[PDB]
Amino acid sequence: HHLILAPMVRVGTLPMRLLALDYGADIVYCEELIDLKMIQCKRVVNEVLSTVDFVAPDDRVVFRTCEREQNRVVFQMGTSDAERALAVARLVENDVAGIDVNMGALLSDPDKIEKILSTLVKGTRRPVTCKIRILPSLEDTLSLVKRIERTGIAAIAVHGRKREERPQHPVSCEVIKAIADTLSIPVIANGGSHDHIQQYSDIEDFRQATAASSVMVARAAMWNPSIFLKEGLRPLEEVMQKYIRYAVQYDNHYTNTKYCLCQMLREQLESPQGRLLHAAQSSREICEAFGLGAFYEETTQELDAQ
Ligand SMILES: Cc1cc2nc3c(=O)[nH]c(=O)nc-3n(C[C@H](O)[C@H](O)[C@H](O)COP(=O)(O)O)c2cc1C
Ligand SMILES: [Cl-]
Repeated sequence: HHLILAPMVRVGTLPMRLLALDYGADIVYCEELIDLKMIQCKRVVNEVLSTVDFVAPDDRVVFRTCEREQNRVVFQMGTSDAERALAVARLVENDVAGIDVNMGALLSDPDKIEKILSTLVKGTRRPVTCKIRILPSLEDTLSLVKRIERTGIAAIAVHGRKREERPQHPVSCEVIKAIADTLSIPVIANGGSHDHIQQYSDIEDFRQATAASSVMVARAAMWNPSIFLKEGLRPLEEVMQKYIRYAVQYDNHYTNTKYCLCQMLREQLESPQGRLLHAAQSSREICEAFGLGAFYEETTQELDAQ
């Protein structure tokens, strides 16, 4: 039945994840974080923002989660070592609701994949998932997914495109169905934005077009997070202010906030609001551009009071 926010570098930081939950996503994946950064990290409870932060040696917050999403956030790591991957899982397993391993390079070596994943399943008590592209040959694709399954992972997400297949090329619902059918564990359909998904109801269509257990949406949610809302799309302005509010409440860095709003604006980047956003050099300026200066001064004061 599940609507899932797909993992997305830069986009899937905490504000977007909360925003996606508000509009009706059941599960939110975070951006890919690399094991080699995460293993340098320290877990720190931030009583000011009421978040759990994981901080790097240069004092940067690498990953930030919070109570509202603790039963729904899936942590995705990029990794090519089973011992390193377990170490990262151990660091976060208490503050997250699942561990995902990216595979779209790693996809080449099935042995390494098998090692990493079984180490995680035996290693943590959270549902281990993974996300793959499809192989150029269907026989191999089917072989791959079956090896991956017996490692005891909770589910698998299939981006129905082959490595080095450009996004313009249609997603192959047919292979995702093949996969979904063969395996005993849930399959998560992925790859259907723009082509199949422009409106909420399109998601269940895609579910059926692929026989999958659920649907994982990226670009469509990046363009308008209210794509998870069954009642229909919200006006982009309303969504963007909602986004900014979260971003200010959780002290998001303004370059990240700006990046996400640009992905939302797109064509409308040439409106005066868009030009103001492009030009912003701080969160204050981002809020000004959307009539949220009041909100910014008010929320900043409560936060800087520790
Ligand atoms: C901005 C952006 C960043 C992405 N970052 C990641 C990432 O960190 N991890 C990942 O597994 N896939 C990443 N993806 C790919 C998506 O998760 C997904 O495979 C694909 O976009 C699904 O197709 P769809 O957009 O049609 O739903 C990214 C996609 C976009 C648009
Ligand atoms: Cl309305």
